Amino acid sequence: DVVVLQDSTFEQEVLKSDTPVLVDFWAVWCGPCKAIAPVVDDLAARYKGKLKVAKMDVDQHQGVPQQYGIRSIPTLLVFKGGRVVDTVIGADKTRLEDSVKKAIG
Repeated sequence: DVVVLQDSTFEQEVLKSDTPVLVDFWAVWCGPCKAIAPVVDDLAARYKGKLKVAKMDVDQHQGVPQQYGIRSIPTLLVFKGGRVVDTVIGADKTRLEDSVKKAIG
């Protein structure tokens, strides 16, 4: 259910998506990322028709995280029509749910 992104595939997968997209910026060393990851998976399953869920290992792919000003992780971006709907900084479960809802609404 969760798409693995690369710098080369980000435009196509995320920016040109027809549905809203949740992008989880994460790394293998990031403990709070593991706290938010099951919520991300759960949203992927819960909104399977209506939401694309994707993740980006900021150590594997540094170009795009840098263009979006991703300073710390976890950071999660909700996209729609190529634009950023919200930026969720940290494992903020509530804010993540709410921002997804706004996008889909």
